[PDB]
Amino acid sequence: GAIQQELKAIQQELKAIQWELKAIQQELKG
Amino acid sequence: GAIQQELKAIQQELKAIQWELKAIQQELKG
Amino acid sequence: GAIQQELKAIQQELKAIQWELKAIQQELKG
Amino acid sequence: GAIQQELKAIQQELKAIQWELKAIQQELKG
Repeated sequence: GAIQQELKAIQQELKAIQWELKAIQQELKG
Repeated sequence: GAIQQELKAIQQELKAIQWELKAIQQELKG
Repeated sequence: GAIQQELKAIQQELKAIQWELKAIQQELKG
Repeated sequence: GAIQQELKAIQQELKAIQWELKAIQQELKG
């Protein structure tokens, strides 16, 4: 059952990474 | 179930990140 | 084994992401 | 146990990705 929470933590970290990549692209593209 | 739902979400986030990386590389090259 | 195999697939994608980030770094550094 | 070992490895790769992003962000600042 605890696997769900470990996996969710991975997904949350990846979501934050995606926003950092969007910030980089906005600096280049904006 | 809950585990499979998180694995799906992780895989979706990975695809989104890879899309952003491709877009950044395109912007930097061109 | 099913969950382990999905985690190995995730690890493979994370490796690809790292190589793309290293390419972006070299684009900017050089 | 094997699943937990794969999760540990994923965390190692996520930390590496975070540091690659830090290097890119710093390049963009100068």
